[PDB]
Amino acid sequence: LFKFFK
Amino acid sequence: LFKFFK
Amino acid sequence: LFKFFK
Amino acid sequence: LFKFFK
Amino acid sequence: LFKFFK
Amino acid sequence: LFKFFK
Amino acid sequence: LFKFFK
Amino acid sequence: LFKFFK
Amino acid sequence: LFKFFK
Amino acid sequence: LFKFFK
Amino acid sequence: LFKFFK
Amino acid sequence: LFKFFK
Amino acid sequence: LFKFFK
Amino acid sequence: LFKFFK
Amino acid sequence: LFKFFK
Amino acid sequence: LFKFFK
Amino acid sequence: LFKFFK
Amino acid sequence: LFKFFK
Amino acid sequence: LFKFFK
Amino acid sequence: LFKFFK
Amino acid sequence: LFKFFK
Amino acid sequence: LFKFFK
Amino acid sequence: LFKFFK
Amino acid sequence: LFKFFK
Amino acid sequence: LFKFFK
Amino acid sequence: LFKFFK
Amino acid sequence: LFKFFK
Amino acid sequence: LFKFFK
Amino acid sequence: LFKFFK
Amino acid sequence: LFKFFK
Amino acid sequence: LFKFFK
Amino acid sequence: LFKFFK
Amino acid sequence: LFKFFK
Amino acid sequence: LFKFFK
Amino acid sequence: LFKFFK
Amino acid sequence: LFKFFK
Amino acid sequence: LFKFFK
Amino acid sequence: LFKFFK
Amino acid sequence: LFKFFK
Amino acid sequence: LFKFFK
Amino acid sequence: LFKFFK
Amino acid sequence: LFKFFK
Amino acid sequence: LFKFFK
Amino acid sequence: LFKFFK
Amino acid sequence: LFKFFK
Amino acid sequence: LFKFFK
Amino acid sequence: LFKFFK
Amino acid sequence: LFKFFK
Amino acid sequence: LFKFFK
Amino acid sequence: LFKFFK
Amino acid sequence: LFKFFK
Amino acid sequence: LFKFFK
Amino acid sequence: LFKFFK
Amino acid sequence: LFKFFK
Ligand SMILES: [Cl-]
Ligand SMILES: [Cl-]
Ligand SMILES: [Cl-]
Ligand SMILES: [Cl-]
Ligand SMILES: [Cl-]
Ligand SMILES: [Cl-]
Ligand SMILES: [Cl-]
Ligand SMILES: [Cl-]
Ligand SMILES: [Cl-]
Ligand SMILES: [Cl-]
Ligand SMILES: [Cl-]
Ligand SMILES: [Cl-]
Ligand SMILES: [Cl-]
Ligand SMILES: [Cl-]
Ligand SMILES: [Cl-]
Ligand SMILES: [Cl-]
Ligand SMILES: [Cl-]
Ligand SMILES: [Cl-]
Ligand SMILES: [Cl-]
Ligand SMILES: [Cl-]
Ligand SMILES: [Cl-]
Ligand SMILES: [Cl-]
Ligand SMILES: [Cl-]
Ligand SMILES: [Cl-]
Ligand SMILES: [Cl-]
Ligand SMILES: [Cl-]
Ligand SMILES: [Cl-]
Ligand SMILES: [Cl-]
Ligand SMILES: [Cl-]
Ligand SMILES: [Cl-]
Ligand SMILES: [Cl-]
Ligand SMILES: [Cl-]
Ligand SMILES: [Cl-]
Ligand SMILES: [Cl-]
Ligand SMILES: [Cl-]
Ligand SMILES: [Cl-]
Ligand SMILES: [Cl-]
Ligand SMILES: [Cl-]
Ligand SMILES: [Cl-]
Ligand SMILES: [Cl-]
Ligand SMILES: [Cl-]
Ligand SMILES: [Cl-]
Ligand SMILES: [Cl-]
Ligand SMILES: [Cl-]
Ligand SMILES: [Cl-]
Ligand SMILES: [Cl-]
Ligand SMILES: [Cl-]
Ligand SMILES: [Cl-]
Ligand SMILES: [Cl-]
Ligand SMILES: [Cl-]
Ligand SMILES: [Cl-]
Ligand SMILES: [Cl-]
Ligand SMILES: [Cl-]
Repeated sequence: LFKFFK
Repeated sequence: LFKFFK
Repeated sequence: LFKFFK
Repeated sequence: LFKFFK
Repeated sequence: LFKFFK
Repeated sequence: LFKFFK
Repeated sequence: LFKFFK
Repeated sequence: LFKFFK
Repeated sequence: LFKFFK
Repeated sequence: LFKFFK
Repeated sequence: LFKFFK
Repeated sequence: LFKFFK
Repeated sequence: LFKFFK
Repeated sequence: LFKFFK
Repeated sequence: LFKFFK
Repeated sequence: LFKFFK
Repeated sequence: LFKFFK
Repeated sequence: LFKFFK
Repeated sequence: LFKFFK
Repeated sequence: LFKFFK
Repeated sequence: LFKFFK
Repeated sequence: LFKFFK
Repeated sequence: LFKFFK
Repeated sequence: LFKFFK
Repeated sequence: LFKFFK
Repeated sequence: LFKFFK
Repeated sequence: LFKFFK
Repeated sequence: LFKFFK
Repeated sequence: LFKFFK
Repeated sequence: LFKFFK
Repeated sequence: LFKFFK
Repeated sequence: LFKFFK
Repeated sequence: LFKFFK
Repeated sequence: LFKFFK
Repeated sequence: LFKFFK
Repeated sequence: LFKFFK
Repeated sequence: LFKFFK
Repeated sequence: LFKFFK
Repeated sequence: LFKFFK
Repeated sequence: LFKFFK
Repeated sequence: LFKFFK
Repeated sequence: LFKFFK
Repeated sequence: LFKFFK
Repeated sequence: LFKFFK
Repeated sequence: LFKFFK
Repeated sequence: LFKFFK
Repeated sequence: LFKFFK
Repeated sequence: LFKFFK
Repeated sequence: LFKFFK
Repeated sequence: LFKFFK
Repeated sequence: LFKFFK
Repeated sequence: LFKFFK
Repeated sequence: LFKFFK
Repeated sequence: LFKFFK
């Protein structure tokens, strides 16, 4: 799993 | 699964 | 499945 | 597990 | 385990 | 175990 | 065990 | 055991 | 045992 | 109820 | 009820 | 209830 | 209750 | 209760 | 109760 | 009770 | 009770 | 009771 | 009075 | 009075 | 009065 | 009066 | 009166 | 009156 | 009156 | 009156 | 009156 | 003079 | 003079 | 003169 | 003159 | 003149 | 003249 | 003139 | 003139 | 003139 | 030369 | 030359 | 030359 | 030359 | 030459 | 030459 | 030459 | 030459 | 030459 | 190949 | 290859 | 390779 | 290799 | 190799 | 090798 | 080798 | 070898 | 060898 948030 | 949101 | 929305 | 936050 | 905080 | 604090 | 404090 | 204090 | 105090 | 707006 | 507007 | 706003 | 704001 | 602020 | 501030 | 301040 | 100050 | 001061 | 424009 | 603009 | 701007 | 700014 | 700034 | 600054 | 400074 | 300085 | 200095 | 464009 | 742009 | 930009 | 920037 | 910077 | 810096 | 430094 | 240093 | 040193 | 696009 | 993009 | 970006 | 970045 | 960084 | 660092 | 360090 | 150290 | 030490 | 979409 | 997205 | 993201 | 992050 | 972090 | 930390 | 610590 | 401590 | 202590 990969999550990216900005 | 891939999701992209902006 | 592919969905694109703008 | 890797988490990065700034 | 490694944790870094600043 | 290693801990560093400043 | 090693501890350093200043 | 070694202790140093100043 | 060694102790030093000043 | 569901509402979506953009 | 369903409404769609664009 | 769920609300999302950006 | 959960609230998230950025 | 949990609150986080930065 | 736990509080952390920096 | 525990308090830490620096 | 324990207090430490420097 | 124990007190230490320097 | 109601006005709607898009 | 209510006004909404996006 | 309420105003919201983003 | 309440004002919030970020 | 309450003011908060960061 | 209370003021806090860091 | 109470003042604290570090 | 109480004053403390270090 | 009490004064302490070191 | 008034001009409006969208 | 007034100008508005988004 | 007033200017606002975001 | 007033200027505000963030 | 007043200037504030952070 | 007043200047404050931290 | 007053100057304070720490 | 007053000067204080520690 | 007064001078104090330790 | 002038070009405008939206 | 002038270019503007948003 | 002038360039502005946000 | 002038450059500004934040 | 002048450089400022924070 | 002048340099300032904190 | 002048140097200051703390 | 002048040097000061504490 | 002058030297002072304590 | 060139593609443009808005 | 060049890609641009906003 | 060059990548730019904001 | 050069990487810049803020 | 050069690394800079703040 | 050079390392600097504060 | 040179090391400096305060 | 040189060592200095205070 | 030289040693100095106070
Ligand atoms: Cl990515
Ligand atoms: Cl993509
Ligand atoms: Cl597509
Ligand atoms: Cl990373
Ligand atoms: Cl690291
Ligand atoms: Cl380390
Ligand atoms: Cl060490
Ligand atoms: Cl030692
Ligand atoms: Cl010894
Ligand atoms: Cl939907
Ligand atoms: Cl969602
Ligand atoms: Cl979330
Ligand atoms: Cl969290
Ligand atoms: Cl924690
Ligand atoms: Cl702790
Ligand atoms: Cl302790
Ligand atoms: Cl002890
Ligand atoms: Cl309608
Ligand atoms: Cl509405
Ligand atoms: Cl709202
Ligand atoms: Cl709010
Ligand atoms: Cl608050
Ligand atoms: Cl508080
Ligand atoms: Cl306190
Ligand atoms: Cl006290
Ligand atoms: Cl006492
Ligand atoms: Cl109109
Ligand atoms: Cl308007
Ligand atoms: Cl406005
Ligand atoms: Cl304002
Ligand atoms: Cl202010
Ligand atoms: Cl102030
Ligand atoms: Cl003061
Ligand atoms: Cl004083
Ligand atoms: Cl005195
Ligand atoms: Cl035009
Ligand atoms: Cl323009
Ligand atoms: Cl401009
Ligand atoms: Cl500027
Ligand atoms: Cl400046
Ligand atoms: Cl300066
Ligand atoms: Cl100085
Ligand atoms: Cl001096
Ligand atoms: Cl002297
Ligand atoms: Cl084109
Ligand atoms: Cl382009
Ligand atoms: Cl670029
Ligand atoms: Cl760069
Ligand atoms: Cl650099
Ligand atoms: Cl350096
Ligand atoms: Cl040095
Ligand atoms: Cl030396
Ligand atoms: Cl000597």
